[PDB]
Amino acid sequence: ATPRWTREHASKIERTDETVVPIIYPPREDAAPEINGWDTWFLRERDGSIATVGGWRVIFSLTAPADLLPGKRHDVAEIRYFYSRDGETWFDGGPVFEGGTRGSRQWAGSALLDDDGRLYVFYTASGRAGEAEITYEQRLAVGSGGSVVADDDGVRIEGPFAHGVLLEPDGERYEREEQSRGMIYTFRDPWFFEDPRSGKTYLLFEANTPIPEGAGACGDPVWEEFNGSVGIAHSPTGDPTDWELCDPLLEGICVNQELERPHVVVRNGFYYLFVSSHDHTFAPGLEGPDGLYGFVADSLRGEYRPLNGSGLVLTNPANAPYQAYSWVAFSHREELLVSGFFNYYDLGGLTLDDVATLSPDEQRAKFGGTLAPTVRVALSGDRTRITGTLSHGRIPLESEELPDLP
Repeated sequence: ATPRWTREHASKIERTDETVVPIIYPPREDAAPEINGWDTWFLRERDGSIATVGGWRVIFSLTAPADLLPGKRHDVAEIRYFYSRDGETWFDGGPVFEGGTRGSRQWAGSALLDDDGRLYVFYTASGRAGEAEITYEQRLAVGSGGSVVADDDGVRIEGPFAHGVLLEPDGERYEREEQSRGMIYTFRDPWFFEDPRSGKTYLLFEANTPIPEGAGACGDPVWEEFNGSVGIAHSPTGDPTDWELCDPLLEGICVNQELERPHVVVRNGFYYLFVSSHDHTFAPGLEGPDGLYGFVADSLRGEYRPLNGSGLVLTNPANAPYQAYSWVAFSHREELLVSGFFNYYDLGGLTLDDVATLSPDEQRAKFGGTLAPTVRVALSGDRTRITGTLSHGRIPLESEELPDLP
């Protein structure tokens, strides 16, 4: 009886003054002008707080050379880390892994600085190392055994790193590549999460749930091709490398194909599940924008219901609809901060597939590759409201006070 983001929900999706973010303009300086970054995550303690090592925060980004065309950056994505003392001025720390990485390339994940001091960097292994032609096989892997050292000049993430695959789709609860109809399947974005109530250890991820041929599970056969779901795995011992698959938390069958980068924020006893999603991954008959969608329940594996009635928590304005993507939510004392990245801007009227026609520089000029202005929202139940923004890529601690709001 897995909870469902239903079509009756998605039909109500609509931009409102409470869900549209302000226009993002390019920032004054870049931490590294020679690199593009997207899909970023924080180094967190086991409980979920932003980890601090000798006064420094650490974040991780997917990166590709700025020389490269945007459309293809996902084929050569490498994980880099950045560190900061305040939360605004980030220093480039270079690649986190010196090879031995699983997959042809790496996609987004999460990072855990355990109590023992061991560093675990969960990521997605896209493809297999040293393939002939690029494949789209996705597996949940981890780079265990890292050591983070911090003097007063910066932060070093050193080896030796040990990499292995943690999870692959079983084919019964989570669809395999062979089973994928319609668009390419998904099995990626591992996010570590310790439940602050039970204490149990979980790992969330984005998956698809298999629907048999002719199953009749939907009112139209084509709709069954859109089978995105948020899967979860459990660790009985708590070891961040020993996992067993569970039944999925939420399914968007006949609504959306990709529920990208899922994560949970627990706030005063309520579990808010957030997922980013594209507009082109919606099933036919539904119109939803690129945005952060959210659901709330009273337990981690409970009956999720969509925020704001439709599910839309946060979205870009109509006249700049691709400016940000891949949002992550995190608590700061009585606000919820949401950090995305600066994606596609200054399109005028063009669609994303239209941009592929343009000359190399006209494409590179329309891609940010930096952090978006951190958005401040206020949760009030199953209803949200955008309350403001902060500086570009501001990740503050709960120890820090944020500017006042109108």
